[PDB]
Amino acid sequence: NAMLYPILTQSRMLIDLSGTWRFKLDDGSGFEKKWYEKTLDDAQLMPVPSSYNDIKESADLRDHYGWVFYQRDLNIPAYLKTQRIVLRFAAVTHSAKVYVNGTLLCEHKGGFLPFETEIPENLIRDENLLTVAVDNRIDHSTLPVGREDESNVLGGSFFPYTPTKKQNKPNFDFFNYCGITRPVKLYTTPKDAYISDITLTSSLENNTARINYKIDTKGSAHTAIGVYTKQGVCVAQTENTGTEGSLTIENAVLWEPLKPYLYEVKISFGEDRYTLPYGIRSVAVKGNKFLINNKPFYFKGYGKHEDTFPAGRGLNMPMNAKDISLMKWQGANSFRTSHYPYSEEMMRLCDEEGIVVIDETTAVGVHLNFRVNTFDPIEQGGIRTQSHHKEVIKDLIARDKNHACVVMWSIANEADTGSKGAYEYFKPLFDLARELDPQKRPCTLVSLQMVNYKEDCTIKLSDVFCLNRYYGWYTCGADLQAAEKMCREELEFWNSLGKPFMYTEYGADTVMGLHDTTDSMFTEEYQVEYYKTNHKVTDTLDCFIGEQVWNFADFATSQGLIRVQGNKKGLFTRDRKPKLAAHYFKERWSKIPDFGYK
Amino acid sequence: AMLYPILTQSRMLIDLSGTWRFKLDDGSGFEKKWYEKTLDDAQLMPVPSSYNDIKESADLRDHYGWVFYQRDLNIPAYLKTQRIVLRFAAVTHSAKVYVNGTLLCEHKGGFLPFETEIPENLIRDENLLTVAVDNRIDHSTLPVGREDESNVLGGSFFPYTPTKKQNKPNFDFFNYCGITRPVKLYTTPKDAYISDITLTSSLENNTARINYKIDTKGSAHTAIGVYTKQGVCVAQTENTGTEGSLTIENAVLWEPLKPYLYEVKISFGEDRYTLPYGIRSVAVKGNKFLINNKPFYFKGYGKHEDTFPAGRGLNMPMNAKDISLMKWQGANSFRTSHYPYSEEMMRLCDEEGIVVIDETTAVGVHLNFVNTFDPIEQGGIRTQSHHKEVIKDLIARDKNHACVVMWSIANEADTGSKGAYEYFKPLFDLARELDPQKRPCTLVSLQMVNYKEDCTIKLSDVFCLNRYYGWYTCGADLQAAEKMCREELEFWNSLGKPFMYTEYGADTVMGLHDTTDSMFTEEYQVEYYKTNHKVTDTLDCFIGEQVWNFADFATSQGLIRVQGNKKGLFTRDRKPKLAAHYFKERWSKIPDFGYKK
Ligand SMILES: [Cl-]
Ligand SMILES: [Cl-]
Ligand SMILES: [Cl-]
Ligand SMILES: [Cl-]
Repeated sequence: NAMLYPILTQSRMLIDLSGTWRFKLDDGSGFEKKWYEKTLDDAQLMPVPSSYNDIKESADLRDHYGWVFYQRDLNIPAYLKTQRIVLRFAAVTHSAKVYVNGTLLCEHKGGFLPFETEIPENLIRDENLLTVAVDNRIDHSTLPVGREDESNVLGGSFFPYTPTKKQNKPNFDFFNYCGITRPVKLYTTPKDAYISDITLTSSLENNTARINYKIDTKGSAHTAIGVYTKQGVCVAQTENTGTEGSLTIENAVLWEPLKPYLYEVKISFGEDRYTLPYGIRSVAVKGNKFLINNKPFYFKGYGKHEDTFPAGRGLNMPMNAKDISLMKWQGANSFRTSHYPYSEEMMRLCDEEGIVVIDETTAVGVHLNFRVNTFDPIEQGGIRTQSHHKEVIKDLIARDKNHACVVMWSIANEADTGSKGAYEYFKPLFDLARELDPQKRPCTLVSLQMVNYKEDCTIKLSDVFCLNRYYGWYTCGADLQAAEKMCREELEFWNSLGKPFMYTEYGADTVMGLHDTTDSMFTEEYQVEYYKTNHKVTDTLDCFIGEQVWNFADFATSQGLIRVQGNKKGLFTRDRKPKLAAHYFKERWSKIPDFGYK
Repeated sequence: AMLYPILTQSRMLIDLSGTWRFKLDDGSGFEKKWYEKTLDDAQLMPVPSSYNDIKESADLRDHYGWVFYQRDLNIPAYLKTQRIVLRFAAVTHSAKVYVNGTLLCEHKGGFLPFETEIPENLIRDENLLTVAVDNRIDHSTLPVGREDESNVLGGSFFPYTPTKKQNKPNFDFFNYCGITRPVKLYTTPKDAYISDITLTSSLENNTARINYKIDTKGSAHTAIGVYTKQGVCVAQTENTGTEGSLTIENAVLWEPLKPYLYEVKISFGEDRYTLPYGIRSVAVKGNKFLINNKPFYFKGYGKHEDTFPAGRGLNMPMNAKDISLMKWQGANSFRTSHYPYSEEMMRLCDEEGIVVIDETTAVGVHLNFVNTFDPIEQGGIRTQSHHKEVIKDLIARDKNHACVVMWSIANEADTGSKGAYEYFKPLFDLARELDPQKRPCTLVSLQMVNYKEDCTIKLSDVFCLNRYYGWYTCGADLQAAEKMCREELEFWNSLGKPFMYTEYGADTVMGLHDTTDSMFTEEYQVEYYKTNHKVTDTLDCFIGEQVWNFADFATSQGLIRVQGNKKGLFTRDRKPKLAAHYFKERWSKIPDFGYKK
């Protein structure tokens, strides 16, 4: 469960295994024939990390159903066996079986969070094969959810037809990109005593900044901790200390949105050494305010995706940096990890750059009615995701708990939260997130637009109400006067509750290069008018504390009659070029402060 | 004299536009006298239209020489009781007109109207109307064609021999030719009719005095009446002869974006004619351009008559669309770059309140981009005689338009070289002599290193500059563009006279973008304009900004023309680029009057 990010230290090797791997589609016999026991025969080559779906020009590969096998040689020095040897998979989408030579080492469910396994030293021969089988299938038990008998609401035909081949049935908009999404690395620690986890929280009372620490270890040794400024000056340290304690940081500089400050927290245990960057800041909800460092924050930003061409969902470090640069150019301060945890490289970069993050689980598609009710008992056909949903919350918080940039947990996106049984499904998950987060950050779920919005169970659970609303697109299309009236009528209800609420999605599909002076859907001008109309309302509501558009950039989806080669609601194109509305938001957000707007 | 043809109680108006026969000359059309018979083995061509883009043939688009248009003309013999006139609104560039194999008239100049009576004796029971159209340009035509001069914009890295002889435009825009504007038959009474109407106005308190001169043929009595739009008579004089005056109490003035047109009704014998007319004053005083005694700020564009697929051909829906976009954007004006526009556009601008800088066909008068203005014997440009005719004909056609506030004598001539003043002084004198309203005159100044030697300084009432700081110089260095802009424009500002941009812009392909200054992107177009306005907004003699161009338009081919000229604020199908929205915002905040008071 504990998943410190692997780094190169005085006690820890870090060997990236990314590169060109062998790759073979399963044909139904890959496990029966034990393909993992030998070199893959008649295979292709595929880059790792990457989604596999768009690398070639093959629809059969893009739309593959089931398993694929990745493989590479693993020839390492025998002297590594004096250390503990760990194989870390930052993400394999969706499920994985990992073999070293003929031996199954581990299995994992969940396509967007890391997992690891020690390699038993007896298994390491002079020459080794590493094989990773990757399953892309989704159903009522996976997060994200795949449909079983439910029909395609975004990709329905006018006339029914029989598909040529069995395929996944996503219950979510974004394309089902699968493969070895994030890096695979070998790392080492000392065998006999090592650090397994580090937990840090901040206390800011009485004009004193302190870091509280909890160091989890294996074995028996002495612990030491020191806190260092950017320039390397030690500002607090203690040796031969307890597993838990606190350190006062004199002259403490707080981490602020768009003004980051990261200390370096250096820990030793026996011969083991680990350094964690850490920003000191407070988060609290009070009344209708979202307080960061006791100041009333206004979210400006986006729902994003991890989506670039041609790697799909795969880690793209140059584009992560481009994206943050574009956010700062635009005057944004924040985004949400729609609809799955993002790479650690992104999260660590957001800590370094001062970008605020709403950290969301993989729980999209928990909705069987967009007659069996979504949250009926499993034995009568209800959704089967709650058990895995708990595991995802535990794993997400364990991975991201120390990030200053994370200010809120989003428990799910667009679940059936207006139906009976939703509160019962979600109450244990909100309780779990609050129990497990050492910083006790706000929790929310992101609310689907619904006719009976007053029955949304978010009202009984969340610290901030996070709304996805499309007044002027999925309703009132090309009637922005009606959109404004409908928007005002519902958002005045949310404002009357006196709690913080915000948009986490709002937007209009826009094909770059389509134009009209006169309100016309899909044009760049309509996208601007759509947003102007919505802001006419939100700017008058004192409890509305944030605007995150759908979406930062155009991204790939499943095929159908309302998806013009993917989702076109980006302010930017897929290659990160600004539409008219991106210039509109640069002007608007330049005039809105991060603090004190409302 | 060229009154716009209208339907009246004394005048039929019969449009001959439609589908005509069309044949490329193969070098034998005059020898074999194709005009004497139905054209054989011919194509079909819409009239009015340029012919170049209607088909899919490069040999047609890039044709050199003559083409023949033809239609049947079967008219009632009872029209022979009337005077019968064939009006060609525009045939580009030169025309020979035949009825039944008799040559009736010829015309040089592709953008102004001409007409001929049809002699009664020539009209048979069945008739053929044939129009031969010449597209060739050289040192004697306006616009100018190159002869031995090099292709600057469309030059190759390595010389080559062209497959076929072709025109060598000394101008950017594509050489669209054909029967550009409508052909109509009209009638007037035979014995006595109105040939021309001239109106000037004077504002004494709230009373307008309209001075008229009605030119006629034959002996009859002349009468004039001025009516409000709703039809109330506000002044009337009978048996007035040729010249006279009359007064309108509490006259409604024509204003930019607030038009008002009276109807001036004239009778002469049995002839009847109605002219729309707006009352307004124009004067340059100090560094001010005064419309109705108020300091105007021009906001607008150089345009082209350019749409797909008609090329230069009259497109009345697009004319109305274009004016609507101008009002949407907050513009108040444009220049007819680089030729007189259709009467239909000019009359629509009167109706809609759009101010016009009316420009001649004189683009390309420049042999050194042998001196341009050397004597013709020594190889100088051979255009001055036709240039005089164009000025005469343009002012004769457009003199009564309230929307026309200034004449542009030429665009981007070689005005910094020796002999330029000697070439242009007679033309400026001519324009001032012939315009009854004595409106301001200018020439449109090419960008040049020796700008203080531009003879515009000695001739023009307003200095009209084409400047590309940040495009043709300082490209992708807008800080240097701002410094170079300020250095030159402070010189012009020091002369104390009104000056303006008539061209400034940056090629921009819709859909190309970059946050970081990059030529041809939509963002760079905006930054280019922001940089220039940083300078112009601080200069008190700078009284107007007209971008190049309203919309992308077709040009000759070459390495710097990305399928034509891309400096439009709008695409060729009139869609707004980022900079079109920039100017809508900017012009929304700048008044038409009193911006620089
Ligand atoms: Cl999505
Ligand atoms: Cl959407
Ligand atoms: Cl041009
Ligand atoms: Cl140009």
